[PDB]
Amino acid sequence: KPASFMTSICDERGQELIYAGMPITEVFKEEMGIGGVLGLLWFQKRLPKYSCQFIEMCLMVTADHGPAVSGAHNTIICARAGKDLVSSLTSGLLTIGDRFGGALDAAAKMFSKAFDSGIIPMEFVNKMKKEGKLIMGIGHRVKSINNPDMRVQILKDYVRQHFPATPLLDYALEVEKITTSKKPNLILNVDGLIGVAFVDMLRNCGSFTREEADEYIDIGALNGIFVLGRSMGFIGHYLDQKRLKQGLYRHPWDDISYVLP
Amino acid sequence: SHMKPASFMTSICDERGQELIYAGMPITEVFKEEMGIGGVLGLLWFQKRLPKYSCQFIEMCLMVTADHGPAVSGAHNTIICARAGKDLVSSLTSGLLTIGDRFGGALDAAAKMFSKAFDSGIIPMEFVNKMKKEGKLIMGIGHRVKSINNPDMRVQILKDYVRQHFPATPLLDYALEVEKITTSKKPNLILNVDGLIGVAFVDMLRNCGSFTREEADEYIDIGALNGIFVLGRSMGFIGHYLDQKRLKQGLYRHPWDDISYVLP
Amino acid sequence: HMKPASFMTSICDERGQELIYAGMPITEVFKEEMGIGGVLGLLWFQKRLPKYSCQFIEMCLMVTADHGPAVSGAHNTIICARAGKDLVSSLTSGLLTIGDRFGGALDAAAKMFSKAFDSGIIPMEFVNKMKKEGKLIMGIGHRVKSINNPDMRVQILKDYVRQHFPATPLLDYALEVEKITTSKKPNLILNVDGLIGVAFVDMLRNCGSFTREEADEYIDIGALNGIFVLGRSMGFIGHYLDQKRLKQGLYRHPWDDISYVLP
Amino acid sequence: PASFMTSICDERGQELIYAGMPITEVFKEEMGIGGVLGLLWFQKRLPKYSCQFIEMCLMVTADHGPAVSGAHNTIICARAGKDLVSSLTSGLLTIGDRFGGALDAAAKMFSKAFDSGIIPMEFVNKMKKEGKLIMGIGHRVKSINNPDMRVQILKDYVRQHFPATPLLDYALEVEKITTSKKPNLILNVDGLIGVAFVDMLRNCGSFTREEADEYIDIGALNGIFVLGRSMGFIGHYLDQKRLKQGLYRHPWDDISYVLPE
Ligand SMILES: CC(C)(COP(=O)(O)OP(=O)(O)OC[C@H]1O[C@@H](n2cnc3c(N)ncnc32)[C@H](O)[C@@H]1OP(=O)(O)O)[C@@H](O)C(=O)NCCC(=O)NCCSC(=O)C[C@@](O)(CC(=O)O)C(=O)O
Ligand SMILES: CC(C)(COP(=O)(O)OP(=O)(O)OC[C@H]1O[C@@H](n2cnc3c(N)ncnc32)[C@H](O)[C@@H]1OP(=O)(O)O)[C@@H](O)C(=O)NCCC(=O)NCCSC(=O)C[C@@](O)(CC(=O)O)C(=O)O
Ligand SMILES: CC(C)(COP(=O)(O)OP(=O)(O)OC[C@H]1O[C@@H](n2cnc3c(N)ncnc32)[C@H](O)[C@@H]1OP(=O)(O)O)[C@@H](O)C(=O)NCCC(=O)NCCSC(=O)C[C@@](O)(CC(=O)O)C(=O)O
Repeated sequence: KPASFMTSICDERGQELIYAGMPITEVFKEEMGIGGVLGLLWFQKRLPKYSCQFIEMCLMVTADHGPAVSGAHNTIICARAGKDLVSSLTSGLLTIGDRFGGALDAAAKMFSKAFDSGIIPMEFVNKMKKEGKLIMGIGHRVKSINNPDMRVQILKDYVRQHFPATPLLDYALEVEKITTSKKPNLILNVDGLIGVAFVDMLRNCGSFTREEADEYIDIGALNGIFVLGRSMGFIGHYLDQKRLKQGLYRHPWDDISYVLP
Repeated sequence: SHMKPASFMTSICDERGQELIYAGMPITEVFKEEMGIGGVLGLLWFQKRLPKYSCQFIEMCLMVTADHGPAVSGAHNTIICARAGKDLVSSLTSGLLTIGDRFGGALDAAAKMFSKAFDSGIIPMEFVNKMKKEGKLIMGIGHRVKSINNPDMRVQILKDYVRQHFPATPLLDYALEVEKITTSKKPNLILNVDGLIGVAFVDMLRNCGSFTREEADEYIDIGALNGIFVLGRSMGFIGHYLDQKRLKQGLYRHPWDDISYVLP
Repeated sequence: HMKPASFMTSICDERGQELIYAGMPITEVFKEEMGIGGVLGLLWFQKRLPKYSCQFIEMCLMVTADHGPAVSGAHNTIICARAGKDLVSSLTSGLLTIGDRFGGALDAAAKMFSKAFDSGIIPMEFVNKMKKEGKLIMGIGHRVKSINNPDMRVQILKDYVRQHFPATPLLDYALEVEKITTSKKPNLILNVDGLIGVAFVDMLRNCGSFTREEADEYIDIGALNGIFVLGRSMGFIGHYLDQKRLKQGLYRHPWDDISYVLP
Repeated sequence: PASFMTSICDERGQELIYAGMPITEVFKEEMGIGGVLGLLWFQKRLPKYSCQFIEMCLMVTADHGPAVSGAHNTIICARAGKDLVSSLTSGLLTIGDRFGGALDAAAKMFSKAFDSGIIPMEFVNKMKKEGKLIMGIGHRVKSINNPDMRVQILKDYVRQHFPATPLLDYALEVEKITTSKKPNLILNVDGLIGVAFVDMLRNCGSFTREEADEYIDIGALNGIFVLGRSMGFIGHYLDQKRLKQGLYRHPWDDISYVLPE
């Protein structure tokens, strides 16, 4: 009778629930917060307090960015179609991972690879252009070296105050000085910031070996950060459409080009 | 060492043996007997070998519900998800999850509501007035763009087939009388495709001979009818996904000028 | 001409210099140390809530974060991850199990207990009447926790509410119901759905940011189920990552656990 | 400029149109479900035998029992009291890689070998040398003298009705080599459907090679499996409701908990 399931993160078979070896009462006695629970359940580690707080700040900063982005819009459409909360949320979450919400992960990987390989920022920039590859985590539809992004400033201020070192973030900022020298909209965007700061946390907070940090980036920890954070906003938009008593939506024919054979 | 009772029960398909079985029909007999997709649905959903005209009706329903353009909630969401770079299954399901009481999934409720009124003995006008006195939408009635001035050819095709092939259509007849009343008052309160398929399946299940009344009522109650639209329209949503990938449409973001922001 | 807008929105404005959550700029959200609980108060309830309320919301997300791999949603997420799928697919395969039976009884519990309380029915008459009809008490019952196997999640929440909330009439009523139901069936405890449900009603009704009608509306539109959905999303993502790190392979349910009864 | 563009269906007129054919003409021409799929997925009026082939694939893939990942997940949702769409979707979301992905995988692998100009014996050897299993080959029980009847049925139709089947021919030569090594290593139903579908696209007359390859690459065969198996998943949903099955919780005896200390 060899067990068909295997699990590492939570044991609810005893009288008191356990998260990664910490009884739930100790989680609260130690004031771990949501960020510390995430460290237990996603990484099976008791993270330092500043790392737990940084995780919570990432969830707060990614909670929403308005009703116009793909996933919020799809949730809103479901809500207006009279659907339940979970269906509507899911409809929006399913838009995430590539062009919407995927740049956190892509930036963490692309910057880590350049940094680890020893290529300097100017040569990384020149390489990616000669190769016609966009630098993930760089560029924004509206923000600029003159209209800075406040979410970037907030997270940047915090990690510099608490992290032992932020080498990948510093490298990414050297890239930004070069890219914005040319095009002022090629800033380090909020997705690139979270991505590189999260690598710096995993690599420098002391709870991970390099191999462990590399594995958690590879299996999608950062995808999870964006998904969990933005779920709060999408549920908010679901509730908002119901509070505003919004009826069924159908897209107007004027905004659609039909090109049949 | 002791025998553990099985935790799951299943009735529709057996893959354990020398050949696949659908509701007791071996797959070789399914094809020998020319059961087609409609007959396989009869086996897997209704546990019966249905008459040929019923199998053909099921296929007609899947064909007429296959798509209704990119503007409807589910197609719009599938398109947005494809344009966000997502895979076929994620994009399809993002659209399917819009299907419900307002878009696409009123077949269950329409069958139940019309059956109740019909079986209760109230006449069509009394049904319309009662729903109005309560605060209740007539499910299977109404459309955002189709109307008495813009008729739905899907409904016509289905009606035509049912009248030629079904042995009895009392609920469809009742529903058309209702539609006569609702469209006099408001021109887009037509019998929509959900309502037509809903009442036509009630007529089929009650009168085709393969079901007892108890069985027919149970299939309405557990939600079989909505599956017809879900399975049908899945072909269109997959089409939209493929279309958007071929067209290489980029990431969508809704325009701010179409949104009224009213924060506290 | 002025074409009217087709969408309305009230919770977040990203158009300006600085992101705004429900009228609070993101800089002030962090200066005021609102935390995740305060952001939820802003985005879901459109209010700046007191700190003890924000901390209670965070506690609810922490205590609902996971309850093992055996429950319906974690099971489905694990199986989807073992099928090689991506994080979002695997998470949502499990979230879609949340409803009346597993995880999503908070809406119904809050509505049913609020209705009983507001009507003046005493706990025993509430129990007998649901018993005399065929209606489950939402927020009562558990497959494995019981009077002999208590839920520490419930204990932690009750302790916090008792220390910080200004009033707890619905919780007190629900605990009276639990005494009655567990007298005859040891598994009919007040579960985490019912506890969070009734505690949230007590919070919304008495925190001072809502009229009774406004609080009742949030129950009616289904806000409280979101608390479990968002909370448990953290555990389901954890299960996905766990299965990927464990290199667990494709799952297929054993035939010996399935009774086939075809026509 | 219009924000949406679409090619497959026009519902703006009085009469609905599928890819240039009015719906009344779809029925007058007895296009069937296969012909509708040709219009909506490919914007082509496919030959009759191609349309019938498509319907046979949907029938053959409709279900394969309650134990596979997606059917199981749908069953769990149904036992949790959820609605049809939620329960169906929970199961569909398991599809694409280790479950339900072999039609696509086999189409691609065989097409790549064939287009390499490499002969079957060299393909088998290249794959052994690269450590790769051959997609669409192998079955747990059936054998060169105990055949899979789904393969027999579809193979017979294809060989009787397709004018040319070069990729199937190629795959049958691979199978003769692999069944010499192990009588178990048959072309399975996913391999058959995969290569036959490629043959249909490449040889039915309606597509250029570029178009055929594009439809494979963007997931047309994933679509065939999803649409086909959706019929069975809906069946399982209804079955669980009919059988009045209550909430499931997996037994602790079948679970190995390995938390940190
Ligand atoms: C973001 C954008 C599409 C913008 O493009 P743009 O449209 O302005 O410019 P393009 O027309 O593509 O090109 C202009 C010229 O600059 C060159 N150029 C552009 N980007 C370049 C680059 N990265 N590396 C090198 N060169 C570049 C290009 O090659 C051309 O050069 P050339 O013609 O040769 O002169 C683009 O940067 C991009 O893909 N970034 C990488 C992916 C990424 O990080 N995504 C996340 C962005 S944060 C986000 O998504 C969150 C959100 O925004 C969500 C919301 O609210 O919606 C929020 O706030 O939450
Ligand atoms: C479908 C729609 C939202 C349309 O409404 P409309 O928006 O135009 O009207 P509203 O502005 O909402 O209401 C104006 C006044 O009429 C009243 N009124 C409306 N419907 C009424 C009714 N049924 N019974 C009584 N009264 C009614 C209402 O109470 C209000 O009265 P009041 O406030 O008191 O002054 C609405 O009928 C509805 O929910 N139907 C029931 C659900 C149903 O059967 N859905 C399936 C149809 S689609 C489908 O399945 C697929 C599709 O065909 C879709 C596509 O192609 O688009 C495809 O193939 O994709
Ligand atoms: C939860 C369960 C299905 C368990 O039932 P059981 O299966 O053990 O009992 P059954 O065999 O169904 O019934 C035996 C006899 O008791 C009667 N009886 C049962 N419940 C009764 C009741 N509420 N009111 C009156 N009577 C009742 C029934 O009428 C029958 O009477 P009779 O046949 O006439 O002799 C059931 O209570 C139930 O639906 N509750 C309401 C929904 C609810 O609140 N769900 C949330 C709880 S989980 C959650 O949200 C998260 C979770 O904690 C999950 C985890 O950890 O697992 C986590 O964190 O993951």
